[PDB]
Amino acid sequence: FKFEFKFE
Amino acid sequence: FKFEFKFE
Amino acid sequence: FKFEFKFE
Amino acid sequence: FKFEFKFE
Amino acid sequence: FKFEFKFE
Amino acid sequence: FKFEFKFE
Amino acid sequence: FKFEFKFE
Amino acid sequence: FKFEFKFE
Amino acid sequence: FKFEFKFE
Amino acid sequence: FKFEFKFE
Amino acid sequence: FKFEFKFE
Amino acid sequence: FKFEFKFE
Amino acid sequence: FKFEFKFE
Amino acid sequence: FKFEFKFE
Amino acid sequence: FKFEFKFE
Amino acid sequence: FKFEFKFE
Amino acid sequence: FKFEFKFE
Amino acid sequence: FKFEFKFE
Amino acid sequence: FKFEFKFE
Amino acid sequence: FKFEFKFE
Amino acid sequence: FKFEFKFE
Amino acid sequence: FKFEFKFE
Amino acid sequence: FKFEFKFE
Amino acid sequence: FKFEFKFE
Amino acid sequence: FKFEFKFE
Amino acid sequence: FKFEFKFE
Amino acid sequence: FKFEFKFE
Amino acid sequence: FKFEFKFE
Amino acid sequence: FKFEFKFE
Amino acid sequence: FKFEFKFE
Amino acid sequence: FKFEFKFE
Amino acid sequence: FKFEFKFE
Amino acid sequence: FKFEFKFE
Amino acid sequence: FKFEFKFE
Amino acid sequence: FKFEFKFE
Amino acid sequence: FKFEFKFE
Amino acid sequence: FKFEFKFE
Amino acid sequence: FKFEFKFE
Amino acid sequence: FKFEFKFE
Amino acid sequence: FKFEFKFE
Amino acid sequence: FKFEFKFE
Amino acid sequence: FKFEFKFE
Amino acid sequence: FKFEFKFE
Amino acid sequence: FKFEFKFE
Amino acid sequence: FKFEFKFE
Amino acid sequence: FKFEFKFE
Amino acid sequence: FKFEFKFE
Amino acid sequence: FKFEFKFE
Amino acid sequence: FKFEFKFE
Amino acid sequence: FKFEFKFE
Amino acid sequence: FKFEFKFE
Amino acid sequence: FKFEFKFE
Amino acid sequence: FKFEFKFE
Amino acid sequence: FKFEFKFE
Amino acid sequence: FKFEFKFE
Amino acid sequence: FKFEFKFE
Amino acid sequence: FKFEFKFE
Amino acid sequence: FKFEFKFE
Amino acid sequence: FKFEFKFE
Amino acid sequence: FKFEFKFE
Amino acid sequence: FKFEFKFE
Amino acid sequence: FKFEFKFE
Amino acid sequence: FKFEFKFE
Amino acid sequence: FKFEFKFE
Amino acid sequence: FKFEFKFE
Amino acid sequence: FKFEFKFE
Amino acid sequence: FKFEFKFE
Amino acid sequence: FKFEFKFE
Amino acid sequence: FKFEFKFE
Amino acid sequence: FKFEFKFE
Amino acid sequence: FKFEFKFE
Amino acid sequence: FKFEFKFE
Amino acid sequence: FKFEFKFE
Amino acid sequence: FKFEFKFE
Amino acid sequence: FKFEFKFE
Amino acid sequence: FKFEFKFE
Amino acid sequence: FKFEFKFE
Amino acid sequence: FKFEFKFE
Amino acid sequence: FKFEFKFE
Amino acid sequence: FKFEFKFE
Amino acid sequence: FKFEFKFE
Amino acid sequence: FKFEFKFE
Amino acid sequence: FKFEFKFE
Amino acid sequence: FKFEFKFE
Amino acid sequence: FKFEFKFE
Amino acid sequence: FKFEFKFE
Amino acid sequence: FKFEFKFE
Amino acid sequence: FKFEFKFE
Amino acid sequence: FKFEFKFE
Amino acid sequence: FKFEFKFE
Amino acid sequence: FKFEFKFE
Amino acid sequence: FKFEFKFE
Amino acid sequence: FKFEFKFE
Amino acid sequence: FKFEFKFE
Amino acid sequence: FKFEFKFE
Amino acid sequence: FKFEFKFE
Amino acid sequence: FKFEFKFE
Amino acid sequence: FKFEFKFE
Amino acid sequence: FKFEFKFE
Amino acid sequence: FKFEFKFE
Amino acid sequence: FKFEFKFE
Amino acid sequence: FKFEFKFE
Amino acid sequence: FKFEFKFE
Amino acid sequence: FKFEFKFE
Amino acid sequence: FKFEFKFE
Amino acid sequence: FKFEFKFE
Amino acid sequence: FKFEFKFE
Amino acid sequence: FKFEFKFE
Amino acid sequence: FKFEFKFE
Amino acid sequence: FKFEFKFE
Amino acid sequence: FKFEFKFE
Amino acid sequence: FKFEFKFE
Amino acid sequence: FKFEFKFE
Amino acid sequence: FKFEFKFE
Amino acid sequence: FKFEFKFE
Amino acid sequence: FKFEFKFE
Amino acid sequence: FKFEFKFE
Amino acid sequence: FKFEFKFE
Amino acid sequence: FKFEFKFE
Amino acid sequence: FKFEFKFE
Amino acid sequence: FKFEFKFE
Amino acid sequence: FKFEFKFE
Amino acid sequence: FKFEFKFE
Amino acid sequence: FKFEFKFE
Amino acid sequence: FKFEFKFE
Amino acid sequence: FKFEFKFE
Amino acid sequence: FKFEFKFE
Amino acid sequence: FKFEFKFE
Amino acid sequence: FKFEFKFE
Amino acid sequence: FKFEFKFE
Amino acid sequence: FKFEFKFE
Amino acid sequence: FKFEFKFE
Amino acid sequence: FKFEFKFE
Amino acid sequence: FKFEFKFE
Amino acid sequence: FKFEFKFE
Amino acid sequence: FKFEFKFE
Amino acid sequence: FKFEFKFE
Amino acid sequence: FKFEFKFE
Amino acid sequence: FKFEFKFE
Amino acid sequence: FKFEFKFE
Amino acid sequence: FKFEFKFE
Amino acid sequence: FKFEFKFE
Amino acid sequence: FKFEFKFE
Amino acid sequence: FKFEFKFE
Repeated sequence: FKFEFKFE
Repeated sequence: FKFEFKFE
Repeated sequence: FKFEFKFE
Repeated sequence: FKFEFKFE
Repeated sequence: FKFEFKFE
Repeated sequence: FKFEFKFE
Repeated sequence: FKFEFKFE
Repeated sequence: FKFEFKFE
Repeated sequence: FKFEFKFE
Repeated sequence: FKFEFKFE
Repeated sequence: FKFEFKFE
Repeated sequence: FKFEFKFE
Repeated sequence: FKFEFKFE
Repeated sequence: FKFEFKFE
Repeated sequence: FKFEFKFE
Repeated sequence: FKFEFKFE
Repeated sequence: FKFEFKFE
Repeated sequence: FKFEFKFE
Repeated sequence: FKFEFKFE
Repeated sequence: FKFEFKFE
Repeated sequence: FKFEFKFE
Repeated sequence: FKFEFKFE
Repeated sequence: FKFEFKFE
Repeated sequence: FKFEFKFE
Repeated sequence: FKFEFKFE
Repeated sequence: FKFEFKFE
Repeated sequence: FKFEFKFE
Repeated sequence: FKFEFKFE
Repeated sequence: FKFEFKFE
Repeated sequence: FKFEFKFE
Repeated sequence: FKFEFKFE
Repeated sequence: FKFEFKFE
Repeated sequence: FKFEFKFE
Repeated sequence: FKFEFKFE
Repeated sequence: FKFEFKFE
Repeated sequence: FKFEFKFE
Repeated sequence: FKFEFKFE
Repeated sequence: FKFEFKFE
Repeated sequence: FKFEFKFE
Repeated sequence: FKFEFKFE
Repeated sequence: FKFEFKFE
Repeated sequence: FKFEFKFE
Repeated sequence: FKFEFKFE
Repeated sequence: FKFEFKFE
Repeated sequence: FKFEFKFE
Repeated sequence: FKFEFKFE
Repeated sequence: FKFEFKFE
Repeated sequence: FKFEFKFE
Repeated sequence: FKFEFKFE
Repeated sequence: FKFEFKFE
Repeated sequence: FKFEFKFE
Repeated sequence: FKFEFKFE
Repeated sequence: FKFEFKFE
Repeated sequence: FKFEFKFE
Repeated sequence: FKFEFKFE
Repeated sequence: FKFEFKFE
Repeated sequence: FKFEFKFE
Repeated sequence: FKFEFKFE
Repeated sequence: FKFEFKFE
Repeated sequence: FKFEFKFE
Repeated sequence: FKFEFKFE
Repeated sequence: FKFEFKFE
Repeated sequence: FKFEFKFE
Repeated sequence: FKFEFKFE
Repeated sequence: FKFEFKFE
Repeated sequence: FKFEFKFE
Repeated sequence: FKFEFKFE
Repeated sequence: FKFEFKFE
Repeated sequence: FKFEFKFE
Repeated sequence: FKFEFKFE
Repeated sequence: FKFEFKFE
Repeated sequence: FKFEFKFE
Repeated sequence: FKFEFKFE
Repeated sequence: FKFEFKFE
Repeated sequence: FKFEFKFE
Repeated sequence: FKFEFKFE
Repeated sequence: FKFEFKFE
Repeated sequence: FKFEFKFE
Repeated sequence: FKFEFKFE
Repeated sequence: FKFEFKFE
Repeated sequence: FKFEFKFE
Repeated sequence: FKFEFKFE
Repeated sequence: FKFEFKFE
Repeated sequence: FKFEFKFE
Repeated sequence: FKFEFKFE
Repeated sequence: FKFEFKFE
Repeated sequence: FKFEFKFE
Repeated sequence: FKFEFKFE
Repeated sequence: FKFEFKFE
Repeated sequence: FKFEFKFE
Repeated sequence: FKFEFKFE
Repeated sequence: FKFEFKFE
Repeated sequence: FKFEFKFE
Repeated sequence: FKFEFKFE
Repeated sequence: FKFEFKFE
Repeated sequence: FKFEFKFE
Repeated sequence: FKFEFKFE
Repeated sequence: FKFEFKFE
Repeated sequence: FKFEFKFE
Repeated sequence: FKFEFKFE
Repeated sequence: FKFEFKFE
Repeated sequence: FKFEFKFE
Repeated sequence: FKFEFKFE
Repeated sequence: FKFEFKFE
Repeated sequence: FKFEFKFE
Repeated sequence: FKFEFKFE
Repeated sequence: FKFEFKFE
Repeated sequence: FKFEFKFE
Repeated sequence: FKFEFKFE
Repeated sequence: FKFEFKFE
Repeated sequence: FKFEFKFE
Repeated sequence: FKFEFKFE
Repeated sequence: FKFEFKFE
Repeated sequence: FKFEFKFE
Repeated sequence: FKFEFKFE
Repeated sequence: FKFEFKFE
Repeated sequence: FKFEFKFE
Repeated sequence: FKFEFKFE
Repeated sequence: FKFEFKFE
Repeated sequence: FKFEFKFE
Repeated sequence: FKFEFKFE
Repeated sequence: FKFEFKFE
Repeated sequence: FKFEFKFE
Repeated sequence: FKFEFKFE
Repeated sequence: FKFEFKFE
Repeated sequence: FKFEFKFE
Repeated sequence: FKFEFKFE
Repeated sequence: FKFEFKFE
Repeated sequence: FKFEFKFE
Repeated sequence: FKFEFKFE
Repeated sequence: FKFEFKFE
Repeated sequence: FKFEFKFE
Repeated sequence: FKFEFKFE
Repeated sequence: FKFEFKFE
Repeated sequence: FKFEFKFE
Repeated sequence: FKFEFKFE
Repeated sequence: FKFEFKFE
Repeated sequence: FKFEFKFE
Repeated sequence: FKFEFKFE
Repeated sequence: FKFEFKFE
Repeated sequence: FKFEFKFE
Repeated sequence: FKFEFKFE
Repeated sequence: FKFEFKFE
Repeated sequence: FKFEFKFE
């Protein structure tokens, strides 16, 4: 259950 | 069950 | 079951 | 079963 | 079974 | 079996 | 079996 | 076996 | 076997 | 074996 | 249960 | 329960 | 219960 | 309870 | 209860 | 209670 | 209560 | 109460 | 919302 | 939430 | 928020 | 929070 | 905050 | 907190 | 803070 | 606190 | 502080 | 306090 | 202080 | 106080 | 002082 | 006061 | 003084 | 005052 | 003075 | 005044 | 003999 | 004699 | 002696 | 015989 | 001999 | 006689 | 000695 | 020798 | 017979 | 020594 | 020598 | 007769 | 019979 | 008849 | 029967 | 009939 | 019955 | 009927 | 600061 | 600041 | 700020 | 500072 | 500081 | 300082 | 200091 | 100092 | 000091 | 001093 | 002093 | 003095 | 004097 | 004088 | 004089 | 004079 | 004269 | 002095 | 997140 | 061989 | 064989 | 998300 | 060889 | 984070 | 989404 | 066999 | 060689 | 960080 | 969507 | 060489 | 068997 | 949609 | 750093 | 059996 | 560095 | 039984 | 809106 | 080959 | 908005 | 092969 | 915004 | 195969 | 911002 | 399979 | 910044 | 399965 | 900088 | 399961 | 530099 | 569980 | 260089 | 539990 | 070189 | 508990 | 070449 | 927002 | 080639 | 913010 | 090829 | 910050 | 190919 | 800081 | 292939 | 510091 | 393949 | 220091 | 495969 | 010091 | 497989 | 010193 | 597997 | 000294 | 041929 | 801003 | 063919 | 800024 | 074919 | 900066 | 085919 | 810097 | 096929 | 530096 | 297949 | 340095 | 399959 | 140095 | 499966 | 040196 | 399973 | 030297 969070 | 969230 | 979410 | 959602 | 969703 | 949906 | 859907 | 549908 | 469909 | 259908 | 948070 | 934190 | 913090 | 700290 | 601190 | 300290 | 200090 | 000191 | 301003 | 700015 | 400035 | 700057 | 400056 | 600088 | 300078 | 320098 | 110089 | 030097 | 010189 | 020297 | 010379 | 010498 | 010569 | 000699 | 010769 | 000789 | 089957 | 099976 | 099989 | 099944 | 079959 | 099973 | 086969 | 066959 | 199940 | 073959 | 044959 | 079970 | 359960 | 149990 | 529980 | 218990 | 408790 | 107790 | 020069 | 120069 | 100069 | 040079 | 030279 | 050279 | 030479 | 050489 | 030579 | 040689 | 030779 | 030979 | 031989 | 032979 | 033989 | 034979 | 035999 | 040899 | 599998 | 799999 | 698994 | 497969 | 596959 | 498993 | 394939 | 596990 | 394929 | 386990 | 192919 | 293909 | 564990 | 081709 | 354990 | 432990 | 323990 | 220990 | 197509 | 389309 | 499609 | 789509 | 899809 | 999507 | 998804 | 997402 | 997620 | 995230 | 997380 | 993080 | 962490 | 860290 | 740590 | 470290 | 440490 | 170290 | 802009 | 820019 | 910029 | 740049 | 830059 | 650079 | 650089 | 470099 | 470098 | 290097 | 180096 | 090396 | 080396 | 070596 | 070596 | 060795 | 050696 | 050895 | 331009 | 051009 | 350019 | 070009 | 270039 | 090129 | 290059 | 190339 | 290269 | 290559 | 190489 | 290679 | 190699 | 290899 | 090797 | 290998 | 080996 | 191995 991965979760990616990019901000740029 | 991946989830990516790119903001930019 | 990937899920992509771009915002820009 | 991919799903992309681009907003921009 | 890809699914593309552009909004702009 | 792709499916694109561009709105703009 | 691609399917394109433009709306603008 | 492509299929495009442009509305605009 | 492409198929184009413009509506405007 | 293309096929275009422009309506406008 | 991964969680990534990239800022840059 | 990993947690990634990139800053660059 | 890992925790990474990369700065660079 | 590991804790990673990279700085470069 | 590990703790790593890499500088380089 | 280990403590790692790399410097290169 | 270990303590490592690597310089290189 | 170990104490490691590497220098290379 | 997207916004272009092309000067030329 | 993009903003394009062309010059030339 | 994204911002482009293309001069040419 | 990007900022593009093209020249040429 | 990201910043590009591409000269060419 | 990146800063890109392209030349060519 | 990261800094690139790509000449080519 | 990195500093990239590409040539080619 | 890290420093790269890639010539190629 | 590293210093990379690539050639090729 | 570390120093690499990779020729290839 | 290392010194790397790669060839290939 | 350490010194490597890897040819390959 | 080591001296590494790799071949292959 | 130590000296290695690894051929492979 | 060692001297290593590897073959393989 | 020590001398190794490891063939394998 | 040793002399090592490995085979395998 | 290798065989891939990538669905997506 | 491998057999790859990707899903996503 | 590979055999690729993409779907999507 | 090897068999992979990567779901994601 | 390599063989691809990309359906999409 | 392996059997890989990835999830994510 | 490749052989590409696209469909779509 | 390479050979493509793109149907679409 | 080996069996892996990697969840992440 | 390529050979392209388009259909559509 | 390259050779295209585009039918459409 | 192993059985691997990864989580993360 | 061996059994691993690695959580991280 | 082992049983491994990793945490971290 | 053996049993490990490694926390770290 | 062992029982291992690691901490760190 | 044996019992270990290694803290480090 | 042993009982091990490591510290370090 | 572009400059084109077409001769033909 | 583009500049076009046709000569034919 | 374009500028075209056609001669012919 | 691009510079285009067509000759045909 | 690009420079293109097309002949044809 | 790129330099392009097309010949066809 | 790149240099491209395309012939075709 | 790269040097590109295409022939087709 | 790279050098590429593509034929096709 | 790399040297690339593609043939297709 | 690398040398690659790709055929395909 | 390495030598690789990949067939596929 | 290594020698690599892949077949897939 | 190594020699590897991978089949897969 | 090592000799590697992988089969998968 | 080693000899490895891995099957998997 | 070692001889390795892995099966998994 | 590496030498690469791909065949596909 | 249920799973079902049968082989042979 | 034979294979079967169910998700959800 | 047979296999079954439930998450959550 | 059912699957069916047969080889040979 | 032979091959067969069913989805859904 | 519940788990369920059955083999054989 | 049925599939059928035969080679050779 | 059978298996069961709960976290948190 | 020979080839055959059915869809749907 | 509670845990629950059952085997057999 | 039937297919037929013969080479050589 | 020779070539043959059938659709539908 | 049965198992239970609490941390913190 | 039959096809026939001969070269050389 | 409290601990709780039950077996059997 | 039963077990209990406190640190700090 | 206080410790507490209870068994049985 | 019972146990207790103090350091420092 | 209605549409119908036949081929062959 | 048969087709159908409905809109509105 | 409504849509309907049939094939075959 | 049947399809459906709904929007708005 | 609303969306609905059906297949099969 | 059924699908649904909601936005805003 | 709001989002909702349903499958099956 | 049900999903939900909230932002801002 | 705020975020919320629900599954199941 | 429930989730939450807060930033800034 | 601030951060907050909730699970369950 | 609750978490917190503070930086700077 | 400052840092603070809370769990539970 | 509480934590603190200070640097510089 | 300075450092400070607190736990509990 | 309190800690301190000083360097240089 | 200097070093200082405090505990408690 | 107090400590000191001096080198060089 | 001055510029002025206001939005919202 | 606000914006301002000067050239030359 | 002077530049001036202000945001916000 | 503020920005400034000079070329030549 | 002089450069000048100021930020903030 | 401040920046300066000279080429040639 | 001279270079000059100043930061801060 | 300061920097300087010469090639050729 | 001469090189010159100065830092600080 | 200072640096110098010659090749060939 | 001559080499020359000076440091400090 | 000083360094020197010759190959071939 | 001759070698030459001098240090100091 | 001094060094010398011959192979083959 | 002859060898030659000289030191000092 | 001096050294000499012969294999085979 | 003959061997020859001389020292001094 | 002198040395000699024979195997097999 | 001659040309001259002035701006500002 | 000043310019010049010469041809022929 | 001749060419000359001046700027500034 | 000065430039020159010669051809033929 | 001839070519000549000057800069500066 | 001076350049030269010759072809054919 | 012939080629010649000069720099500096 | 001088260069040469020959082909065919 | 023939090839020849010269440098220096 | 001299080079040669032969193929086919 | 044939190959030949010369260096120096 | 001389080389040779034969295949097939 | 056949192979042959020569060196020197 | 001579080599030979046979397979299949 | 068959294999044969020769050296010398 | 002669070798042989047989498998299966 | 079968195996056979010969040496000499 | 002769060898044999049998398994299963």
